[PDB]
Amino acid sequence: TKQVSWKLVTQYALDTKCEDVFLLMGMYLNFQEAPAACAACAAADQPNHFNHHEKHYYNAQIFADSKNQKSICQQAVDTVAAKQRVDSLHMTREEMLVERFNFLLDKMDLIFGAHGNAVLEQYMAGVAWIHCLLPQMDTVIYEFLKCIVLNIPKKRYWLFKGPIDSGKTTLAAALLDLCGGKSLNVNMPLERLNFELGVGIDQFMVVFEDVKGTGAESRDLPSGHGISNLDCLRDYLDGSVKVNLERRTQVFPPGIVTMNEYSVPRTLQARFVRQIDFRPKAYLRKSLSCSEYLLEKRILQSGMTLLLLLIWFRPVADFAAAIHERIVQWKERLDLEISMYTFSTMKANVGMGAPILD
Amino acid sequence: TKQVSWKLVTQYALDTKCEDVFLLMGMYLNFQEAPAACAACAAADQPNHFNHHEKHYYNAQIFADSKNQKSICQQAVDTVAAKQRVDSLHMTREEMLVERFNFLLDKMDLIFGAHGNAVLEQYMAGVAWIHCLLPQMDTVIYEFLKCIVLNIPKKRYWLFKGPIDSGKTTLAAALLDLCGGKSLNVNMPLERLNFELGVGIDQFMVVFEDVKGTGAESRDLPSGHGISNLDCLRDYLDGSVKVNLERRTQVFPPGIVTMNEYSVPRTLQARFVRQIDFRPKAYLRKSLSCSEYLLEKRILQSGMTLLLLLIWFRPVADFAAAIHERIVQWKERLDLEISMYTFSTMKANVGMGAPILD
Amino acid sequence: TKQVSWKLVTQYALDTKCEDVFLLMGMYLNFQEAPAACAACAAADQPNHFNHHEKHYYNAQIFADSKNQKSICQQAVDTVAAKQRVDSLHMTREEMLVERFNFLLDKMDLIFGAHGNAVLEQYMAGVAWIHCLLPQMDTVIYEFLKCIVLNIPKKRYWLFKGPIDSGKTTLAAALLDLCGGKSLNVNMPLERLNFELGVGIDQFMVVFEDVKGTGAESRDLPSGHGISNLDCLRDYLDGSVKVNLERRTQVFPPGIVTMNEYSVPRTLQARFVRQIDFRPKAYLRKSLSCSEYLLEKRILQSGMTLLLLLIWFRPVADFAAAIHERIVQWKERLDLEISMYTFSTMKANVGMGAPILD
Amino acid sequence: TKQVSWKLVTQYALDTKCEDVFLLMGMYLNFQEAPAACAACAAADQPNHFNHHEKHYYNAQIFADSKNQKSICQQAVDTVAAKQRVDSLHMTREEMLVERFNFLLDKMDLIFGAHGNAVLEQYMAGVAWIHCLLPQMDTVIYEFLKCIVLNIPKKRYWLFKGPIDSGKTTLAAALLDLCGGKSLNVNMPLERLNFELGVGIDQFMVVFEDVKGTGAESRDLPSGHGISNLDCLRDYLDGSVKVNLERRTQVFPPGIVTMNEYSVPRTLQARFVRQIDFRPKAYLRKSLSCSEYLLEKRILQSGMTLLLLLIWFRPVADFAAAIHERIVQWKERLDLEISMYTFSTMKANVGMGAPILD
Amino acid sequence: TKQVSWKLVTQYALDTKCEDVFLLMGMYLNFQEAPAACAACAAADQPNHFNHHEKHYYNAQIFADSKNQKSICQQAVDTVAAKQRVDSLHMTREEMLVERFNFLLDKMDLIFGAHGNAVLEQYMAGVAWIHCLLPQMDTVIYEFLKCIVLNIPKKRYWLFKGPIDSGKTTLAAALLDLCGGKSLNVNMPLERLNFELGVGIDQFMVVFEDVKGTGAESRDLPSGHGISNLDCLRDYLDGSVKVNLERRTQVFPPGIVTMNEYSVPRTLQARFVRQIDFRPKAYLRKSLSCSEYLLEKRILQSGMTLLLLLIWFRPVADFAAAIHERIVQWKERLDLEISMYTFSTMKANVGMGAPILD
Ligand SMILES: [Zn+2]
Ligand SMILES: [Zn+2]
Ligand SMILES: [Zn+2]
Ligand SMILES: [Zn+2]
Ligand SMILES: [Zn+2]
Repeated sequence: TKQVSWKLVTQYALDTKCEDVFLLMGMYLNFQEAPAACAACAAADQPNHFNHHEKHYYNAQIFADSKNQKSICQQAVDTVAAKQRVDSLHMTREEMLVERFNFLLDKMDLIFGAHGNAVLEQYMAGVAWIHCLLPQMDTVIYEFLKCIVLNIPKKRYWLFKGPIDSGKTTLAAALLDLCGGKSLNVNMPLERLNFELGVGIDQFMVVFEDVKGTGAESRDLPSGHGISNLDCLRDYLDGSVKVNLERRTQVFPPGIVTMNEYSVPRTLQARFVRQIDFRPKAYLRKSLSCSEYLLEKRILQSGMTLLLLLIWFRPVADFAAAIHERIVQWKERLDLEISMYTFSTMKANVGMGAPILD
Repeated sequence: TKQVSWKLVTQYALDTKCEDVFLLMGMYLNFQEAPAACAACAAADQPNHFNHHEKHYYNAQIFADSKNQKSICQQAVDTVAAKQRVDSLHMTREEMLVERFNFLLDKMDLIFGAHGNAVLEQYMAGVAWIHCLLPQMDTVIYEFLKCIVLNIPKKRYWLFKGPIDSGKTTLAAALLDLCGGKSLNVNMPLERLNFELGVGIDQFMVVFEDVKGTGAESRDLPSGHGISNLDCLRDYLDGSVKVNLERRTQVFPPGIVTMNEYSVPRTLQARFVRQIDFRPKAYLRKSLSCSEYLLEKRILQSGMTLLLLLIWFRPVADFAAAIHERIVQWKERLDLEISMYTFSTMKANVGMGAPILD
Repeated sequence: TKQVSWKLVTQYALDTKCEDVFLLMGMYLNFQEAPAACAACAAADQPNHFNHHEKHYYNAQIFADSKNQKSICQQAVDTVAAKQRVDSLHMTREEMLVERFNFLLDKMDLIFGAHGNAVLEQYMAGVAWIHCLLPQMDTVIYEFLKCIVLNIPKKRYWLFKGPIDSGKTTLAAALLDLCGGKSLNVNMPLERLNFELGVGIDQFMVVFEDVKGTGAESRDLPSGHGISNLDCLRDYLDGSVKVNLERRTQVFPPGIVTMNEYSVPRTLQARFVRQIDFRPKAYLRKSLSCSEYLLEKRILQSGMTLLLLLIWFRPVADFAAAIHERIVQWKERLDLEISMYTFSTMKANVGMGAPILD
Repeated sequence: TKQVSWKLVTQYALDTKCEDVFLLMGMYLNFQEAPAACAACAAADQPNHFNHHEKHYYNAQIFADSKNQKSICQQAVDTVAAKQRVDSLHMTREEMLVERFNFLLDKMDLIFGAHGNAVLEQYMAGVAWIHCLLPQMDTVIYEFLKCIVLNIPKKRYWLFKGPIDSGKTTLAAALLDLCGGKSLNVNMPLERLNFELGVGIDQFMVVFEDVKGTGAESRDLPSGHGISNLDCLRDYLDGSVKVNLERRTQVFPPGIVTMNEYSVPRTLQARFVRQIDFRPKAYLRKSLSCSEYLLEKRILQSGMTLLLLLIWFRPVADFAAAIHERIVQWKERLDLEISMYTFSTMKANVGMGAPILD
Repeated sequence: TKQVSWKLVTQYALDTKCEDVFLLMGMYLNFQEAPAACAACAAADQPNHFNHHEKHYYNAQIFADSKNQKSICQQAVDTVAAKQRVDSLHMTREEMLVERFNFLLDKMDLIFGAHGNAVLEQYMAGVAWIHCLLPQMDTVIYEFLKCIVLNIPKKRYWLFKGPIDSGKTTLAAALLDLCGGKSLNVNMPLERLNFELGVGIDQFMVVFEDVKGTGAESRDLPSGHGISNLDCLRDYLDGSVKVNLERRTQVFPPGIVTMNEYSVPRTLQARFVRQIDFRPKAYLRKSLSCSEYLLEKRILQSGMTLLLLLIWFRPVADFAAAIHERIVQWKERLDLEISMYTFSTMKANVGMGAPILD
C-alpha cells in the first residue's frame, strides 16, 4: 500500500507555523479533493489552503486513507515547536520582530487585496485615532519596539495607568499583536500563579493585563492579588537572569503592565523604565462613537493598524533591511489612498469628536 | 483478512457530526445486519440510521470483526473536531447560523413528517405563547440573531433579568438551542472557574444561566459568586481580544446572562448592550397550566419553536439565501395548519389565560 | 528502507549536553541540508551546529524521513541524564568544576573570537567593578569555589545579606553561573516546598534567592515564608546526610542564601559558615550608570566575568591541571588588551563613580 | 541483527542491587569500549564497573545499538524490586542484616584498600569519639541491632532525646546506615503523612528524625505536627499488625525517633522500649573541633564506623556465621593499625577535648 | 524462539492467590534453576516455592529469557482479581469462610510441621489466655462467625469498647485474621474518607480500628473525626443496600468497630447488634508479662490461635463438611500435646497472673 509522507505534512505545518494538531489534521484533509474543481482555490481567500493545495493533493489523498492521522500531525506540530526552541536560542530579537512583521504584512496583503473584504481607509482612520491618543505616537510605538528588541535588564517594562475607556487596554493589546506574544492574568492567588507565568515560554513579549490592587473600594476599583504578585516577581520583570518556568529555564519575556489608578508600591514602581498615564478624552470617545467600523472590525486593537501607522510616518530606513521591499510596496499603496493633507483632516475630525471619514 | 475502511467510518461521523466515540461505535455496529430485513430502516424514524445503513452495511460487518474498534472511532471523532477547528476559523458566523438552522430543519422534517410523533399545532401554540412573552417578539429574536452573527465587541451580551417563572430561563434556553452553544455556571469560586469558562471552546454562543449576587437574603434570593466572577471577566464578555481558554486562544463566545433581581454593579452593567426585564404575567402562567402539552413536550425551551416563530412572521428574504427553499416548503406547511386569523385567536386565548388550542 | 542511527543522535546530544527533547529534534533536523551550501556553517557562530553538521548530515537526512523522531530524541536525552547520574556518583567535585570551567571557556572562545560579537574590554571593565564590590574579591571568589568543591558538612553555606541594589543578587547569580546550578524560591508555603527543593537534583550548587522574613513591614521589607522554611531544612543545609528529594536520595547541594536585612533566628544563623554584608556604595551605582554596556550585556551576573577575574588575578597553579593550557592561552589574550596599570586605572574610575572605560 | 540479552542486563542490576533505571543505563553504556584499553578498569576504584566490564562488554556494545534501552533497564530494575519483595517475605531479619553488613564490608574493602583514598586511623578515631558518646557504647549498638533483628511488637522503638549538637542526630543516622533504611519527616500535616509513611515500604528500619512538639517557643524550640502525628500512629510504631502503606500491606519497620526536649504525652512515651537522653559534653565538641577530618569525611554518621566499632570490641562469635571470615580479616587489619593501648590513648584524648590523633 | 506459557504463569498465581505483580515476578524467576540441586526445595519451608518448582521449571527458564515479564505477570494478577470478582458474586459466605479456613490450616500444617519453627504449646497457651479474656469465649468467637457469614442487615456490626491494654484491639485483629479482610482508619476528614472506604472492595469483613470522638480531652482521650464519620455511614454499616465504593457497587462488608470510652450518639449506637466492653484485668497483663513468647511471636493477634481455640472446644459438626477431614487431623494433633486437664491448668495459671507454661 501507498505510504503518506510525514515529512511533507511537517513541511506544511512549518510553512504555516501550525501549533494545533486538530487544525493541521482538518486543513490537510481539505487538500484531498482535486485542485482543478476546488471552490476554495477558486475563491483565493485562505492562503494556508490555496498556496498549498496543489503541492499537497496526492499526499492528502494518501493521508485520508491513513489509520495513524493524529500521530502524523503530532510529529508535524512537534517539529514546529522544535523550530521555535531553536529560534528562541539562535535568532536575534530583530529577526524575531521581522518574522512577526512579515506575518502581519501577509495578512495585510490578503485582507486589503483582490480577494479581501477589509477597507484600507477604515484602518487609516484607526491610525488617525491612535495617533491622537498620545503626543508623538509614532515615536512612542517606535521607542516601545526598541525597548522590546533590545530587552535591556531592568529597562524592559512599561506601565500603562488609567481608568477604563482611557485607551490603555486597546494600545497594550495593539502593541502585543504588533510584537506577538501573550496576555497574562496575575489577579489569582500565588498557588495558581506559576502555571500562568508558564504562558510566557518562548514568547517575544507579554502583557500583564488589568492588574488589581487592594483598598481602592472607596474609589470603586475592584480588589485583587495582581499588584502584590508582581511586587514578588522582580526576577521575572528585571530579566537579569533566567527563571524556571513551568507548564523551561529562560529570561522571562519583556512587556507591559496595565492597571487602573491604584497605589503602586515604591519597590514595584522601580521595575518600570516608563509610565504612560491615560486619561479620558471626550473627543476620542465621541469620534469613536461616530466611526463604529473601528469597534465592529476590531481596528484599534490590531497590530496591522500600528504597522500601517509606522509605514505612514516612518521612512524605509526605520525598518530592518529584510522587509524594505514590502514597506516600499505598502508606502505606494497608502499614497494612493491618503495624503498628508487628508491624514491631517482625519486627525482634525478626531479632535472635533466628529466621524473620522467624511 | 478483510480490512475496515477507517475513511468510511470517518465519513459517517462527519455526515452525522458525531462527537461521541461510544455513540459512534454503537451506531456503526447497528449497521452490521442486512438492510433488507432491518426493522429500524422499515420504521424510518432515525435518519442517522436509515439514511446510512445501506452505504455502511459491508464495512460495518468488517467493523464487527475488528480488534481495534475504539481506535477507528477515536480517529473518526478527532476528524469531526478537526473540521470544527477549521470551520471556527474559516466559516463566517452567518454560515455557522445556516448550519445550525439546517440541523433544526432536519429534526423538524422528521418529528412533523410521516414517521414522526410531534403535533405541529402544539408547537404553533408554543409560538403564540412565546409571541405573548414580550412586545415585538419576532423582532426581539431577529435582533438577537443579528447581535450574535455580527459579534460586535462590547455589544455582544444581553442581560435577562427577573424573578423565577417570569420566562427568562425558558427564552434564554430557546435562544441557545436556536443558535447552538453551551450554558455555563459561574456561581462556583474563581479556582474552578477557568475549566467552566473552557466549556465555551468553538461554541457559537453561551448562556451564563442563573448568575447569583450577594446580600439579597432579605428578598429570599440565594447567595453566590456569579455576579462578582462576571465583573472580573470584562475580556471574556467584551470580545475585543482573544482569551486563553483551558479544558485554545480565541474570542470568548457572545451570548446572554440570566439572573434574578440582584443589584448589578455599574462596571458589570456597562458590559450589556441590552437588558430585558421579565415580570410575572398571571395570564401566561394560567394559559400554560391549561396547555400542558407545552411543558410535557418541552416546546417553550425549543429552538424549533423559535425557528417556527421566525418562519411564521418573517418573509423568505429575512433568511440567508442558502436556506430559501426549506423556508418556502415550511411556510407552505404552516399555511395548511394555521392562518393569521387562527394565530391571532391563539394569542387572544393566551391573553385570557385560556387553553391555547380550542 | 534506510535506518536512522539512534546511537549517532545520542552522541550529538552527549557532545552538546542536550537535556531538551524539542531542542535536540530542531538542531538535528537543521543538519539535513548539504554542508557545502550551509550558510550557518559559513557564518561559524553556533558551534553546536558548525562542529557537528558534516558528521551528522547523512543521518539527519534519514532522520528527516523518520516516523519516530520524538522517540529517537527521548532516548538520546535519557542517555544524557543517565550520564549525569553516573557522573554525580563517580566524578570528584573538582572534575565537576573543571567540566563547568571548560563549558564557560568554550562560550568565551566563541563570543570573543573571530565570529563573536562580545567586547573583551567591556567584560574586563565588569571584572574591575566586581573587584571593587568587596575587599580581596579574587580571594572571596576563590574561597567560595573551595567551600563548594570541598562540600564540608555544616560549612557549605554562605549568607549574602543587604538591601536592594547592594550587589548581593548580582554576585550570587554570577557565582551560580561560574559553578553551574539552580536558583530556588522558598517564599512559598511548606506544602509546595518539596517540589521546589526537588530542583536541586544532581545540581553542583544552589542559590536560595531573596529569602523573606516576617514583621519587617515597618522597614518596608515584604513578608514571606522563606526564613521559617529554611530554619526547618537543617538537614538540607547541613549536608551531613542524604535527603529524599522529589520531582532521588542524595546530599542536598551546597550554596548561597541571599536576603534583605531581616532578623535571622539563632538556629538558622548557625547554618552559615560565612556571612557577607552588602551595603550600598554610591560610587559603584554611579560608575555602573556611566557604563551601561554592563547592564545591557548582562556582564555583572556572568560566570565568564568571574572566570576572567580569576584568570586575571591568579596564576596557572591556582587552576586544576586539566585546564592549564586554556588558562595560559586566556592569560596571553588578556595581556594583549589590558595591563596591571590600565586595570588599576579602571578600578580608580569605579572608585570615582566615572565611566570605567576612558 | 544482533539481539541484546535482557537477562544479562538484569543480572548486572541484580549483582549491583540497581534500583535506578537511569543509573543502570549509564553504567551499562560505560561497558561498551574495549576492557583492554579501559582507564576505569586500570584505576580499579569503582567495583560496579571493573568487576563487570569484561562479562558485559559484548552485550553493552549491542545495547549501545538498541532502540529500546529504557525498556531493557526498566525490566532489569523491576526484577531487583521483585527480588526485594521475595526477600522481604522469605528472608529472616538476621539474613537481612548479614546482607547489609556484606554491603558495608564491600565499601570498606574498597575505600581502605590499594585503590582507596580513606584513612583507617581516621575512622578508628571516629570509633573512639562514638565510644565516648555514651557508656557501654558497643553494648548500646549491639542491643539496638538485637531489638531491630528480633522486631518484637511494642518493643521495637527507641527514643533519642536531647538538644542540638548533643550527638542524637549523628548516632541515629549512623545506626540507620549500619542497618539500612530510610529517615522520615512527620512534621507535615496528616493530609500529606500517608505518602511519607509510604517511604517505609520493604525498609529494614526507619528514623523519624527531629520530630517537633508544640508550645515550646518559650524554650526556643520550634513548633511542628510531629509529636501529635506519632501519637496517632500506635499501629505503625507497635508493629503488632500489618498496616496498609501507600506510595503494600506489611508490618511498619522498627526504628528510632529523635527529638529535642519537648513534652512527650504518656500515650506516646509508652511506645518506646528505651529512651536515651543526649546532653552536651564540652570535651566531645572540643575534640571534634580539633579532629576536623571527622566532620569533613562524614565519619561520625557512617555505618562503617559503627561496624568498625563492633569489629574492634566484639569477638567473631558475636557476628552471624556467614560473615565470620570477613570479620577475621578485618580484625587482623585493625590489629596492624591500632592496639588496645593506643585505642585507650585516643579515648583519653577525646576526654581531654584534644585532637584524637597525636 | 521458545514461547513462555502465560496460562501456566496465571495458574501459579491462581494456585497461590498472588495479587502482587512484583512478588509473582520474583517467585517465578526463582523456579529457573534445576529442582534437583535446589536448596529451597531441599529445605521444604516455603510451599509456594517447593510445591510448584518442578511443574514450573521449564516455563520459568523461558520466562527468564522474556522481554515482556511484567506484562505476563500483570495478566496473571488480573486473572486472580477476575476470579475474586466471580467468587464475590457466586460463592456463598460459608464457602468464603471455608476458603479462609483452608488458607490458615495450610500455614498451620507448615509452621507446626517437620520443616516449621513454631511451638504448638505456645499457641495453645495463647488459646488459654484468649479463653480468659471474656466468658464463653468459644461461643463469642462462634457467634461472631455466624453474624459475619449470615450478614444480616442492621445486625452485622459489633462494637468493642474499652481503654488501651484491655484486649479489644488484639481480639478484633485476631477475628479479622480468622475471617480475612481489612482494617480501616476513619479518623481522617470526610474529603479523604471515600478512598479509605474503598479498601473494603471484595473484602469478607472490615475493622474500623481505634475510632475517636471529640471533647474527651478531660479523660486524656485524643480527638478525631471517626465517631462523626461513622454516624454518617448508616448505609455502609446497615448493609441493607449496595453502596458505590471508589478506589464497585456492592454491600459494604460487615465487621467490628473498636474504640476507647467515648460517648456514642444514640443514632450510631443503634447500628450495633452487640457491644462488648473490655476492662483491664491485672492477671491477664501479668500472665502475658510472664509469657513473653505470646508478644514476641504475635500469637494473640493470630487467626490461627482462634482457629486452634475453635478446634479445641468445638466438635467436628460445628465446622463446614468440606473441612471435616482437616479438623479431625488437627484434633488428633492437639490431643497429643494437651489434655482438658492440662488446658484447665493453663487457664488457672492465667487467672493467677503466672507463666502459662510450667
Ligand atoms: Zn483548493
Ligand atoms: Zn437499518
Ligand atoms: Zn551547517
Ligand atoms: Zn572498564
Ligand atoms: Zn526449588
